[PDB]
Amino acid sequence: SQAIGILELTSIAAGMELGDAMLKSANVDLLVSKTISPGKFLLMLGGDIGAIQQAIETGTSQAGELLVDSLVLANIHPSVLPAISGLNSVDKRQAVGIVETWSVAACISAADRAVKGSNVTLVRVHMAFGIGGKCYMVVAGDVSDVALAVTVASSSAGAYGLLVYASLIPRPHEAMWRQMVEG
Amino acid sequence: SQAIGILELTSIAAGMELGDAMLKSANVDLLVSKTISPGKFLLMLGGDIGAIQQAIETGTSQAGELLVDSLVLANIHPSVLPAISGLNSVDKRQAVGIVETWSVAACISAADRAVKGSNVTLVRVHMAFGIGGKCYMVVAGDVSDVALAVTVASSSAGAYGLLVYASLIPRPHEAMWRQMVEG
Amino acid sequence: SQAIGILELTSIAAGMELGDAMLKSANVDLLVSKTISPGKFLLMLGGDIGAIQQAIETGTSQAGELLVDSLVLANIHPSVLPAISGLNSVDKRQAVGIVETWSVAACISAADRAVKGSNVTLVRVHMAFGIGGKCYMVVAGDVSDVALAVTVASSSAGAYGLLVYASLIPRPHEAMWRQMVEGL
Amino acid sequence: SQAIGILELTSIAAGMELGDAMLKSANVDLLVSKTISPGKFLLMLGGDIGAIQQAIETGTSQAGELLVDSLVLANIHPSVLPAISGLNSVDKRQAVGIVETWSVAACISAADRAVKGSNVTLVRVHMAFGIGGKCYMVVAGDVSDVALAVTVASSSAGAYGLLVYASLIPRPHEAMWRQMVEG
Amino acid sequence: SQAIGILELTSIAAGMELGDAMLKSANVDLLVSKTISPGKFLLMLGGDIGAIQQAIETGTSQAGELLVDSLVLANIHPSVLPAISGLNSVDKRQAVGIVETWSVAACISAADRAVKGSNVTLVRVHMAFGIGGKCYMVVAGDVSDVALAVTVASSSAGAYGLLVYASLIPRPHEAMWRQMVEG
Amino acid sequence: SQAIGILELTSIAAGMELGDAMLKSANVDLLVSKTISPGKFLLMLGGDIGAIQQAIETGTSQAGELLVDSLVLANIHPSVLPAISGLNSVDKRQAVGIVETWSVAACISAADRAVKGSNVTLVRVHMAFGIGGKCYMVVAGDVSDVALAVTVASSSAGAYGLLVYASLIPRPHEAMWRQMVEG
Ligand SMILES: [Cl-]
Repeated sequence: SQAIGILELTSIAAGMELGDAMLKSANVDLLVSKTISPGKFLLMLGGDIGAIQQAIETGTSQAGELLVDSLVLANIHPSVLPAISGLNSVDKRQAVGIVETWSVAACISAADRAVKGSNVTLVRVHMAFGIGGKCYMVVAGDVSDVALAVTVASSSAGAYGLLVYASLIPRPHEAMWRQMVEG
Repeated sequence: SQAIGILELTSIAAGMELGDAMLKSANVDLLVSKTISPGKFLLMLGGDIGAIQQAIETGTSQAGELLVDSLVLANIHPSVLPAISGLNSVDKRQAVGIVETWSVAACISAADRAVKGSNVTLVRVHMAFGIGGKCYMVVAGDVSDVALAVTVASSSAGAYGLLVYASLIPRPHEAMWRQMVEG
Repeated sequence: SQAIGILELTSIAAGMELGDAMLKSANVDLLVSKTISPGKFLLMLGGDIGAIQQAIETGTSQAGELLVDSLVLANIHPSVLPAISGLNSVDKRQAVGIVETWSVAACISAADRAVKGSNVTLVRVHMAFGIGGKCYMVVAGDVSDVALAVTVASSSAGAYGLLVYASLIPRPHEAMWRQMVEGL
Repeated sequence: SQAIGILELTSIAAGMELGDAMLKSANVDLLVSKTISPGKFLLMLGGDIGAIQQAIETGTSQAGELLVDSLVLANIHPSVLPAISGLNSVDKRQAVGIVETWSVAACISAADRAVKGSNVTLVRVHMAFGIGGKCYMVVAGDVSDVALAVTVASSSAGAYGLLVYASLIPRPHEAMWRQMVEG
Repeated sequence: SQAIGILELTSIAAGMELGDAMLKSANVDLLVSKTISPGKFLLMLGGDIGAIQQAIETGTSQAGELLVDSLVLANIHPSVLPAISGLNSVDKRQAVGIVETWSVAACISAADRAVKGSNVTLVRVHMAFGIGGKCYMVVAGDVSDVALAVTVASSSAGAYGLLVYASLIPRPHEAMWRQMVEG
Repeated sequence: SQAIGILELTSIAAGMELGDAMLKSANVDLLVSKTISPGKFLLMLGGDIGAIQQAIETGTSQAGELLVDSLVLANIHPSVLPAISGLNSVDKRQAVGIVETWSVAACISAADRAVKGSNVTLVRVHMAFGIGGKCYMVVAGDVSDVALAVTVASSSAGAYGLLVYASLIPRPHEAMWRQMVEG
């Protein structure tokens, strides 16, 4: 189905050039394009597996020694992609679930499992710092659906030893709602 | 309300003497009285907080250097006590939740949180070995109640860094049901 | 022919969930499903190679970092499966052979070679502790068949440096027979 | 009088073979025949001193480097033998004495002095782990006889620096009686 | 009821001055007042808890940095006090029990438990050296009472890992009786 | 019965002089008399236990500091002696068993157990190098007798932790038969 491509470089100039070349190489969407401390550059792409494998191969080969890391995550639910690049909005104040992991890969995989295994809205996937640091996914919906999504996502991250913590908030206080659902 | 008292000793002779002396107090139930590999003795008591505080106080004193550890868990839901000493029967084949922790204390606290915070049956609390080793609680009910119980118990254990793993089995196979719900 | 699947996990909760999933994934029989000290969980399956490979693949992928070890032992004699889950009953009191190894894998392979290479009854395959610990297989039959089974099993285990000891008891005493053939 | 023979081996296969050979060598009774962690095997025999010395000599010589340890305990009271292999029944619910030691040898010697030095029933001798590990003996009778047995057994074990603890329970509770007198 | 007060000082001159002040502060009896190697001074008092707590408080405050240690042992059977300062006379030649411990506190507590838990005469409590060294208590009476006293005292000391040895001598020889019962 | 004596010398001259006294003793058979690298001399003797113990005493006193090692193996089956000095003939192809050990002592003891415990022909006992190095015994007969001999010899060597490997060849290839049965 859909796939995520991650490419991390030692150079910002190379990161911008390679990001540009990957977008032209296939039908891929740019999800993340940013500098990470201490001067590394991160790119995240979303699209069909074939296009993602092609874009990541183009990027990795042209990167040479500037390549920090590259990764392809296959069979990702389509709603995961706008949750990485931004938000999937929620109307009313409903139950919120937060699953915090180490690494964006564990976070994406757990979020994928949550959307496939429940009827929640995956609101956002957030990287606090880089690809190896603290990440969290936010889900919203009916309290029962959220509890199911939180359980399924926790099992996914826990199997890899990458679960930090998970919480369920049946009806967040108005002062917390915007921070949880928007950031 | 109800309380759990835990007394662990390196002496089987002291364990049996102290277990007997604890039962001299009215309204205390000896939930567990067992030998722990390689030659430790474990006593778990249930009853009113006052009786348990008294029983454990005396037990800790009189054990002296043979005392491995002692603990009092106050405000425990009454259904947790038969789940420690045996089983609360499941009279319908429904969804099962298992939460595994390090230490019996984290397991009892998470089991207590699950019964207070959802509409599940707490089937059993199992200590694989001693009070510091692997423990797990088993819950049963509708998938949505079980998802809520597993989430609430996981948050309780995770706050102490003592969560191992948690699983939800919506429709357990014939061959696994007996082992999960009875042991 | 028949195959043995072994899955060892760091988590009891994962072990029970994965045991359930493996049973639903294919036509496999649960031979062993138990906690091993200091809190590991062990699953052993029996069935056709295809079903075993499928169940073990399902289990290993879903296990992630909870996986301690996994193994598929192909072309196993059918009588080895009930000897792992329990006992194969002994027809009449005769000679007994015991082959002790390090690891259940060396023990299963040795037991399989013994049954294929002689006319003995494979009574049981016993794990004293976990999958990497002391294991032993018990065979029964005529002295000559048992000698042949013990020799063949010892060579199998010895080739891997995993043989502890092997013994042949031609006429077991009343008091030892029950322990050797049942376990007690 | 009667004697106890102990043989500990590094191999289960050798243990079963040597156990069998010792039973054929003389008129000895098999008291214990079991695996001990981490894969050692333990044999305990009872009978006449001559038969025991013969069986243990046969076993030790054939054991070679598989021998962990061997021991012969001479002049043992006959009631000690069924207390090692199982239980001696208690004719009435009465006072109980428990003497816990390091090593089965110190425990057998203390049990033997207790039976010879007082009018108690030696209920059982329990070896929690192996031969060098924690062991305990259980005696039953009237308070005075039990006090005498516990004192005599404690002095025996204490002289060798092998006494863990000793207790006297004049009136054991129903819930403890079964565990003390049966296990 | 009755209580024992222990005050240990680094100075003999301060010991004698504080001993004098404690005797004037309350209705207390001087049980022990002696130099201990390598030049420490020991004071032991007997009396009512209130008077003992008052005398020990007076002593501890005035001792300053000269204080080695101080202790108050409450609920002491009255017969323990003359057994510390001297001897309780023995009516006739019967059985003798000796319980040897590390520390005078373990010895006093074991002696107190023995008199309360049996019909023996507590003959004497002896400190071979100082408050932390080898101590022993001597009891006398019928064999059965002595066995009970020795078991109860041994359990008290053994629970704290302070039991050296305990012995029962049913019919002491003429030549040993005087040494055991008088010193 | 029969026995083997093993004498190892630092000197070839001393070894040959001692071999001469053994050749002159009518009750002692000089089985092997040869140099071992790096210039040690080896004598192997056969005879009854009395004759051997004496030959070893004669050798140990006459050699003094030139003796590297000496060993007496008692209760050796007579067929082992020609298997040490040469071969026990076997012509027609039969099943073959090989038991390999560390040390000639473990090999002789294993070979002796094989001949006593089965109807095989012990063909030869071979030392690849010296007395502490790799050795092997070769047996021939019916497959069932060979299986029994190999099992019994393996248990003998294994008990001493000196078993390398054992093999059974039911139907040897003629090109391998000559090497196994003759060397
Ligand atoms: Cl609101």
